[PDB]
Amino acid sequence: GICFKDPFGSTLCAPD
Repeated sequence: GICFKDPFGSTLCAPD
């Protein structure tokens, strides 16, 4: 359920 953003600008979300 948690989402983490990278410094490069990539949008990725976790399974939590």
